[PDB]
Amino acid sequence: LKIYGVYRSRASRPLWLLAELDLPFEHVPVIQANRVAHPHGPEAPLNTASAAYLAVNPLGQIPCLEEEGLILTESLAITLHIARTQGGQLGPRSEPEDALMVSWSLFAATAVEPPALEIQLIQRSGGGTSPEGQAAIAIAAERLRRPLARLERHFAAEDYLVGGRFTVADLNLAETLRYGQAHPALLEPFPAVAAWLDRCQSRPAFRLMMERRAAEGHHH
Amino acid sequence: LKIYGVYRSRASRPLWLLAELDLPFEHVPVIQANRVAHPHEAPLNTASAAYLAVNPLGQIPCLEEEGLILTESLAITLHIARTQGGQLGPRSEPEDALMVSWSLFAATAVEPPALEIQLIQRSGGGTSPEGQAAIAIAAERLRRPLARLERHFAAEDYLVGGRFTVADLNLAETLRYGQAHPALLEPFPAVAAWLDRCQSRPAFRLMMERRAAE
Amino acid sequence: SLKIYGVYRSRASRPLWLLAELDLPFEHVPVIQANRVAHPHGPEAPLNTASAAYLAVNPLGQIPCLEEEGLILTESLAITLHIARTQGGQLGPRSEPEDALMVSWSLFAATAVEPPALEIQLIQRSGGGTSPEGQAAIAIAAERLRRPLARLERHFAAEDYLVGGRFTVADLNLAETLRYGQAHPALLEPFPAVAAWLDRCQSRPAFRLMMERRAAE
Amino acid sequence: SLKIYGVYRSRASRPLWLLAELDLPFEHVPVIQANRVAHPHGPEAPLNTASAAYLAVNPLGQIPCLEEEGLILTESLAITLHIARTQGGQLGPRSEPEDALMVSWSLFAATAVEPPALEIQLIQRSGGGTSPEGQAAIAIAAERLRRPLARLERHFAAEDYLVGGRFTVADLNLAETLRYGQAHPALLEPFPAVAAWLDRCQSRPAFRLMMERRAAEGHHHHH
Ligand SMILES: N[C@@H](CCC(=O)N[C@@H](CS)C(=O)NCC(=O)O)C(=O)O
Ligand SMILES: N[C@@H](CCC(=O)N[C@@H](CS)C(=O)NCC(=O)O)C(=O)O
Ligand SMILES: N[C@@H](CCC(=O)N[C@@H](CS)C(=O)NCC(=O)O)C(=O)O
Ligand SMILES: N[C@@H](CCC(=O)N[C@@H](CS)C(=O)NCC(=O)O)C(=O)O
Repeated sequence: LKIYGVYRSRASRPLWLLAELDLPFEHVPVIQANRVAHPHGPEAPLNTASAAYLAVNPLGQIPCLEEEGLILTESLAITLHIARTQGGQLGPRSEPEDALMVSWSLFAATAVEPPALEIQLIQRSGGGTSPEGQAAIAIAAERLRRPLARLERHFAAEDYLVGGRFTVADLNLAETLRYGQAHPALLEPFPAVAAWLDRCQSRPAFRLMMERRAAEGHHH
Repeated sequence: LKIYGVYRSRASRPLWLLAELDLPFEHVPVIQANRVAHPHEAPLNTASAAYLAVNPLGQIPCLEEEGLILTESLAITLHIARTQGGQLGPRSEPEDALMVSWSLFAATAVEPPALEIQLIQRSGGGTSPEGQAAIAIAAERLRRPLARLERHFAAEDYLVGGRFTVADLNLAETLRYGQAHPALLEPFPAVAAWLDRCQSRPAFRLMMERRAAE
Repeated sequence: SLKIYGVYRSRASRPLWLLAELDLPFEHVPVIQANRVAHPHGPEAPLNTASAAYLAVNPLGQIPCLEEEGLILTESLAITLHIARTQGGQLGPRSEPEDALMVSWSLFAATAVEPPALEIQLIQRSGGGTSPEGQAAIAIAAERLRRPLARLERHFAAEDYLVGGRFTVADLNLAETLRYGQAHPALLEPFPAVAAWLDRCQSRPAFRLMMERRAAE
Repeated sequence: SLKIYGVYRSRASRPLWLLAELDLPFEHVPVIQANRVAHPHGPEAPLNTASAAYLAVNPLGQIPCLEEEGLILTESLAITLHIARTQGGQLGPRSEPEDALMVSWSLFAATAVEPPALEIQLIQRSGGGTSPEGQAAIAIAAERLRRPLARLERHFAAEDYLVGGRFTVADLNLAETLRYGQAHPALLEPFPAVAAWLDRCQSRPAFRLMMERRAAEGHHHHH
């Protein structure tokens, strides 16, 4: 089992999951090409533009999973696969539970990640220091209103997405939401959602993943 | 087995699959609220309290089947294909994994740009010079994923297992959004050939005929 | 002397209307929008905004355009102001201050009114605006017009025209930019004073004459 | 007396720049955008676009606005032309034809350049390509500016200024609308003559001074 991608990327999803498990694996750090001066260079560290990596993931993105006879792209698919084959109770007990996890993951990828990622970039870019950046964050937050309200309703009676227990479905949704976490007002209207995200991030494996992510070298 | 949503929506994905499997089901034609003069009498729509009781998110499609309410068009198709799809579903966990992967790729890399092309074409200034420029830009967002598909289809006729599966169906539908753009697939003959293999299927034609009559 | 480029079914309608009001002799050179022509460069293609012969007059490739000896003037609202001011009649400014006012109202028309109104016409032009989705798109544009229209409502509740209490090129310019969204029936329902003003402008013989010729193309 | 409403950090920069060129005495009345004030109708709110007292001057609630004896004039580009014509000397029109050209160039600036350029400015202020929609919006705006810029490149291939071979309010007006998209990378790469023209207008002492004022503008509260 090999996982390609640095902690400071969507590879954080499968890395967090593996941290939840007592499973050895090979971590192949691959950096985003834009963070490397001469990515094509014969002496450049393995990155998303490296020919050697494109032979693994033709799309040139991280993360990517490679096992004996299987190459899998898409962070949320990678985690679901790992959870169902190596994750024990973090994986689905039945096909309907698996379907629910796939559904929550697609919900996370299509309804939550885009607007949340937008908030993250406005913030990191420094754009949030202008009235325009602030207005833009509010517009992105409005795109998240329906998804967040639906989640608030769900967490009114449940502590987790599926089966009354933390599963890869929570991990997957929590990671997409992490992008918009830096905006204080985002979860203010949604206490139950904030409590759930706090519940997921208080886990030892998350803290460990985040500490490893912090210790990772930065590249611009 | 109940499917909520009109043919003229993402419900077309599970509707196409149900046609492929010739499976009986109860179709509940919920329409997008923005297509109704006054959603709040009006036809059952995404803003109807009666529908929000089914899917609080207020979107179609939605599947309901003996103790299971499932949303997300691409998840519904995989679920139906795995439980009653035969060869259209996965033959192993790894195939299932690949199908889920291709679906997320379809939803995150293909659908957003493809949807933008459609939205521009149906807009007031869609056939204007600005419109044509916007579509070309939206189309550029698809170069990376399309080129990647071109490389895959250069060796295989289908996404998984060398046979048509719910994986191809899912991707094929996300791409249909930008199909109205004439030059979209000119640079990608392999993708065009694959898409034609999917849309030449009787079930696809049947779904589109039902969509036209709607 | 005066040559006006552009068909009636375009912004050339503004100077054409004014010329009808003034009854001034001029040469009307029919130039149609390229997108309305098949092979804009064919030997039998009509003179259009993409024609090399026209780009020689207006490099920007747009209509209308005014051409006098020693002056090529683009921008429909500038053309009307120039024609009216030089003719020196009551449709033009009586002083520099009235001229400034007319220029201001013209920029107001060009920036606050034309964009949203044009948007409404385009929506109607496409398959339809009558559809719930089209109506919603039109409502969005009508909302961009609320502040401008409300301000016009306040102005017309005290005056019958924009400047000097008389019909001038300023009224003509504004009326033409607002005509784009006029097809949406409800557009001026909340603004009775504006609708009354628009009626006074469109009731003029010269306006009706311009429209008749427009319908003929 | 001549009153100019609006802060430097707004389109009031247009008449303020012109006024700096002429060194003409006038009363600057600071009026800030309402979205920059917590409680625009509050007792301690600075005069703003939502203030009832300002709406009495300009019903549209926008800056800048000019007020002279018996004249209230809105629209930044009409304001500059009016000042130029009445007290600008050579910065104003020498004849009716020149005046017509200045009005025409101002309308071209307001309709062909300002909208797309502003779109670029707003997206840049918010962070740039912070989403697929943002990158696209910038690319669309840049494409909308292609014809206008190319038309300008042709004009500046033989002239150093828009009208009369000298700096006039026409240049000032167009330059301010283009300033919005100035930072976009390579926007003017294909248009060196346009770029040199903008540099020509912006290297003037009055422009630099206006920008210095714009950068330092603010209210002092003694504590
Ligand atoms: N939808 C994918 C997206 C993966 C992705 O875009 N990854 C980024 C880093 S978070 C990347 O590899 N970008 C660098 C590049 O495209 O060159 C997934 O969730 O796995
Ligand atoms: N990611 C979802 C999106 C579903 C969706 O956005 N559906 C649209 C119709 S195609 C809708 O119900 N919108 C109507 C509304 O929000 O009122 C899926 O793929 O199922
Ligand atoms: N702001 C200008 C705009 C002129 C304009 O865009 N005209 C259109 C016709 S109404 C045109 O010539 N477009 C055809 C083309 O660009 O090829 C004015 O008001 O004169
Ligand atoms: N077309 C006008 C537009 C003026 C305008 O929209 N100004 C902005 C500030 S640059 C404004 O006052 N908006 C703030 C508001 O409406 O509250 C002109 O050029 O004078």
